[PDB]
Amino acid sequence: ITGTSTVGVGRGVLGDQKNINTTYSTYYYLQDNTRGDGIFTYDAKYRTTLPGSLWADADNQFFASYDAPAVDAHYYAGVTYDYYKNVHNRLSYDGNNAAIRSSVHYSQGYNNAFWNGSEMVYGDGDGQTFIPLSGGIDVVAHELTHAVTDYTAGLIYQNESGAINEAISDIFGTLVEFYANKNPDWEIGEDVYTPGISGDSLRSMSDPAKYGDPDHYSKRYTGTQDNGGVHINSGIINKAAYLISQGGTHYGVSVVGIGRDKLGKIFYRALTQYLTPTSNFSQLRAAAVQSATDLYGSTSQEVASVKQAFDAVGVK
Ligand SMILES: [Ca+2]
Ligand SMILES: [Ca+2]
Ligand SMILES: [Ca+2]
Ligand SMILES: [Ca+2]
Ligand SMILES: [Zn+2]
Repeated sequence: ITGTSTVGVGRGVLGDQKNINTTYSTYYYLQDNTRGDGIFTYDAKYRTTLPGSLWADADNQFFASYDAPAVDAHYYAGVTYDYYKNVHNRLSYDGNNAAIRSSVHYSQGYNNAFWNGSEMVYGDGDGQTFIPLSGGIDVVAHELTHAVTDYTAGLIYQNESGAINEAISDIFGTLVEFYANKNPDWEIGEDVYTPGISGDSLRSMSDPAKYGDPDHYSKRYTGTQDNGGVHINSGIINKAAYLISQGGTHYGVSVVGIGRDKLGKIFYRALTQYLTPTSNFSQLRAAAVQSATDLYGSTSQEVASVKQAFDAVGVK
C-alpha cells in the first residue's frame, strides 16, 4: 500500500506489549516499510486461500485477541530480518531485500507453520497442542530460514539433505532466539507447544533423545516416513551444532565449545558457500570444516572442535 510510515502498539500471543511498524492510508496496515522492500502481514480469516487480505486496522492499537498472532508474525519477521542483516550482512532471504509476506489465521485449528516457497503461513493451533505458532520466535526464524536455504544451498526436502535443511532451520531459529534474548534455550517451539504442560518442546538440540530423536548417526531413522526422516534425523546435526557451540562429552568424545557466534559464522558460510541441493551428512562435515578453516585457520581450535563434534555424533 502507498501511505505514511508510522508506529503502532499491540499485544503478542503471550500477552507481551510491543511496538510494530505500520503504514497509514485511511486504515493502518501491517506493512513495515523500514526493512528492505517491506514486511507485509495478512489475514487468512480461517481459510486456506493465500495470502488473504493485507491486515488493516482502524486505530493502530492491536490489543484484540484476534490481532495477537498478526502482531507477532509481523514483529518477529522484522527481528529475523535484523538478525540476518546485522550479523550476516544479508538483506532479506534472497539477498536483495525481497519483501517478506506472512498470513495468519490460516485454516481452523491448524497445528503447523510453514514457508510455502513464496511466503510464511501460520495456523492458530487447536489450543491444546499449540497456541498460535507465530508466538514462537524460534518457530518464525526457523521457517524464514527455509527461505534463505532455498535461495542459497537449495537443499532438497528429503533423506539426509532434508535433515540438514531442517537442522539449519533449528540452528538459525535458536540463534535468532538468543539474538533477541527472548528467554533463550536450545529447545524448539517451547513458547507455543502444549500450553497445559510446562518444560517440554517439539525437539531438543542439546539432547535430541529426550523426545526420541537420534543423537548419533548409528541411530538414524532409515524408513520412508517423514520424507526419509527429515524431522527425525535432524537431531544428529542439531546435537553436533550444540556441541560445537557449548562443548560437552557425547558417547565418550569430548568437544571444547567455541560459542554461538562462531557457530553461526561457520554454518552460514557452509550454507551459502559449500552446500548443494543433494549434500549428505558427510559433505556437511566437509563443508563445515572448510568454512571454519577459511575463517579461523586449519590449525585453529575452531576447526578442531568442528571435527570433534562430528566425530562425537558419528559423522565421518
Ligand atoms: Ca485496533
Ligand atoms: Ca526460549
Ligand atoms: Ca527455543
Ligand atoms: Ca508446553
Ligand atoms: Zn523446517
